[PDB]
Amino acid sequence: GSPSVVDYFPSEDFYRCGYCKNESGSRSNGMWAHSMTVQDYQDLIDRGWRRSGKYVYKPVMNQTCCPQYTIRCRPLQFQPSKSHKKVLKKMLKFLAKGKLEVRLVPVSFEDPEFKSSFSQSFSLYVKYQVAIHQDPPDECGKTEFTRFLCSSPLEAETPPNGPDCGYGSFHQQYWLDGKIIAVGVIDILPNCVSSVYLYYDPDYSFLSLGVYSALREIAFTRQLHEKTSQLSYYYMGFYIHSCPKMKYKGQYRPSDLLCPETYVWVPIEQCLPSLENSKYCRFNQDPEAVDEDRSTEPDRLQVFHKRAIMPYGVYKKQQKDPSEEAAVLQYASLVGQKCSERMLLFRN
Amino acid sequence: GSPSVVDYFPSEDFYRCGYCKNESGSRSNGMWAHSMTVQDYQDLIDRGWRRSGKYVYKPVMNQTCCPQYTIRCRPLQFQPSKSHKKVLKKMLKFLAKGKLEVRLVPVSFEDPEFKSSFSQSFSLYVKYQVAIHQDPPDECGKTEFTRFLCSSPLEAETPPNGPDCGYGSFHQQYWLDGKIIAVGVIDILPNCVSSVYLYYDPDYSFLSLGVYSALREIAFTRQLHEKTSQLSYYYMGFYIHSCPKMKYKGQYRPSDLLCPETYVWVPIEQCLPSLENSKYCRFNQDPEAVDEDRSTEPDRLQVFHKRAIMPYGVYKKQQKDPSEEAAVLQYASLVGQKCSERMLLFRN
Ligand SMILES: [Zn+2]
Ligand SMILES: [Zn+2]
Repeated sequence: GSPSVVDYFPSEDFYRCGYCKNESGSRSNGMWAHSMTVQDYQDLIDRGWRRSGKYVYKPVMNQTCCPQYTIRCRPLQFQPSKSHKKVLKKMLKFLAKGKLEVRLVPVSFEDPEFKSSFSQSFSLYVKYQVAIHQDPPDECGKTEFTRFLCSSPLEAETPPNGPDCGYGSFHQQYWLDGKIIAVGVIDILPNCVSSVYLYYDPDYSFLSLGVYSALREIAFTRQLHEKTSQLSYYYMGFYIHSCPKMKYKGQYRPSDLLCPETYVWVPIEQCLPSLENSKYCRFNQDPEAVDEDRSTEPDRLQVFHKRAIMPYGVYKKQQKDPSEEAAVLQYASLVGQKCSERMLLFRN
Repeated sequence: GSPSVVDYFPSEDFYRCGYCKNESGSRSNGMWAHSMTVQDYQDLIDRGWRRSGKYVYKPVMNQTCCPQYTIRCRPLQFQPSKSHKKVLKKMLKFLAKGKLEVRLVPVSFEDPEFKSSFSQSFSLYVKYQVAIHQDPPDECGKTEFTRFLCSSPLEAETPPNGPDCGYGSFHQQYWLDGKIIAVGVIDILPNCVSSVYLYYDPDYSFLSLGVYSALREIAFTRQLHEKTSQLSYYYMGFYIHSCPKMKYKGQYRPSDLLCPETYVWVPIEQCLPSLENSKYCRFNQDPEAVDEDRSTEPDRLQVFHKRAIMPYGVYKKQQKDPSEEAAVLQYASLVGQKCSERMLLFRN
């Protein structure tokens, strides 16, 4: 195997929230992931981390104006609702003769398949940005698309016990008669399947492709569950109770929601009254439930310093700046004890 | 093509050099190259830049205790010295009376050839570091071999006029009876060929592969010149007159050195009786001469900010504090006006 190398950024500056529309909105603690394994990424996102390419970030739930909660669902036990069934029936009628292929494209410029459909994917992304979000065209260039949907620091390891496609980062493309109409970004992990971004052709806006893509990914995860027993979950990115655009993810039930402090999954029905009561609130059904993976031995952290893999306590003697030390300490609390000893904090 | 993206970070503290063994006379500037093209990297190295893997650094010539001047060979009119011919004849006798091959491999984990040979190359690097540089095994590892010799920020640009092997970072492996005895990390660029690093089997130090690998790289550059007229130069990294270890590169003639204050190539015959009196001097016979590629209009600097590629003028208008703008100005001056307009400063 290959170790995980990441770099931590304090990121003490506010950012404009894309949901609450505030200058001092989305606040998060960030890091620049150089190369991490899929298991490390899964363990991190189990703690609330979110991927935006090679840059990962954990939102500050205690300070963000619009708290974001990771929500997962169980494709094997999932039961579609009336709206989902109607959307599926409408799509099936549309896909009939009176046609569509789902393609998995790994995120790698060396892959000829990725380069063959790069132009179509970029055009679809531009159309989605200028139609749905109405963003200016100059803000939707090639660099914006690449740095946010094509820079995957996840190692594409393919263990024999895992799926035939393998872990890593992939794109689901919906080819309609040889033409791409919808592209979604999925991260395949041993435990779950994470979702980051999804876009589609605005012209087919009457089919509600945002729900059909989710149903297709649920079916794909359920099919993958036949091979891997540990792969029985599918993340829904983030959930905000004060944003109706993304609040429809709560309609997908049965589902589980990740607690902001205990890092455990609770039923969605139990936390919905808490979510509607206040924007941010610890669930904590019992006051004696602490995180199991919370960092308690920072010396176990592995650091790539002086061109050497050293324990945090061993390399601390060589290091001199104390403030950076604090930046490491919080980093540990944001990654857990297990990830601390498996990820290299590059400082050479 | 995709524009190069870099992130420059100024350094206000000195480092410890391996030549003068001083920790207060090795100041340098650096930038993380997330993704760069060869057309920009050749200009950068012509400006006096080198990369320690994915991190491109430029020494401060007027302040460093051990100046490092870039040296450029001329394979077009290169006449091997008597010592080099004697070494070639001696090693020919070794290979005849007691079957070396050269394999060129790109630098990327996706290549099966690179992945297959990653184990033997790692062991060879460990042996070279332990025996030659006296580096303990704690100061080496897979990450050390990866983040210093396997991190290639050069895009695989392969224009039809270029070499069939393409541009970018590459490894030349000297296979001997199926054994990896020497590896040289180099860069193939439209203007010249660089030499990132070199290591070899200590047990074969009797053959003195340090000069033979450089001779082979010169021959490879000359062979590349046959089809590519623009490619007519070859670099040997930095040349330190004080350090004997880096002095053996001066045995190759004809060759040129780069003036720190002029960025023009001047013959070594006109520079050898200059370093004997001092370590930092003007390597130009025209006092009334300045670099024609210096920073002229900083406002044309491309910045990838707020998911938008914008000129430096609007980016500066958006910002308010001018104190940190000096670092951007220093970066633009170091890379020059030509490189600034074709490079994106990732400081969003
Ligand atoms: Zn917000
Ligand atoms: Zn020095």
